[PDB]
Amino acid sequence: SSLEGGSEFSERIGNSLSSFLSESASLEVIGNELADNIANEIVSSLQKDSASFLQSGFDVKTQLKATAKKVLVEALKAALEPTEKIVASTIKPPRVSEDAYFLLGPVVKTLFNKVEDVLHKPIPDTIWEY
Amino acid sequence: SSLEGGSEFSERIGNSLSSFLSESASLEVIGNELADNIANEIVSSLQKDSASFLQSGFDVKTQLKATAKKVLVEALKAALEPTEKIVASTIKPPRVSEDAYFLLGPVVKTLFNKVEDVLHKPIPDTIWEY
Ligand code: NA
Ligand code: NA
Repeated sequence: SSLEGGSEFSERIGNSLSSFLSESASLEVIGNELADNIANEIVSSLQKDSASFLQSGFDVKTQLKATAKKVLVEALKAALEPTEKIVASTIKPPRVSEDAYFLLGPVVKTLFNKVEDVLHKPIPDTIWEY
Repeated sequence: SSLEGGSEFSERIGNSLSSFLSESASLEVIGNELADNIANEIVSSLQKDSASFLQSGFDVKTQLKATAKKVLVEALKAALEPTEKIVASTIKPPRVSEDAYFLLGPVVKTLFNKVEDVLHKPIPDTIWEY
């Protein structure tokens, strides 16, 4: 189970991310071409490792790509609320002065509300209610 | 191209993360069951989406999981340095009060160094500079 062009796959990841600084590249564009890299590499490497998969259905291979990419997306969205729960658990009083949370909480709620909108997974603002 | 038990896949993710606070669970453990979640869900969802792949049989499907998991790990390692370079670029003065970076910088270098150690990818702390 070795990857097809693993050394070259690692470079493509760096470039996708490096293009945020080297070019003005939307966070959302990079997310998409990272999933393309990962999904593509999974199909490349499976063709290499399975004679039987190579034998099959270029239809199957485009579907594997589409599925793997969809999974990555849905995985990241699934991680957002538990993450907020973790963050909110760390900054909620007594861990922070409740007067201090009056200021801090809305800052983080706002920060994560940006992520909620970029990832199109809106989450209740009640997590931060206290 | 729908996922197999999408609502239930979202839950396995949360539990993997929620176990960071409860159980005081190892970071290496949580990251691993995350790649197993994703790798497993890719195989599950392709059984659902493609008729022939459901027909392909066990030899191929376990290889897919192995490959998918491997691709995820290598993707993370290739992304860590370019990611640090992005984070550092974003929070380095003037972007932040340089007195504020004095407090903030060492927190995130340590934060990222936790990840460096788990994945056996050390990166110079020089990236956080002045
Ligand atoms: Na929200
Ligand atoms: Na380091």
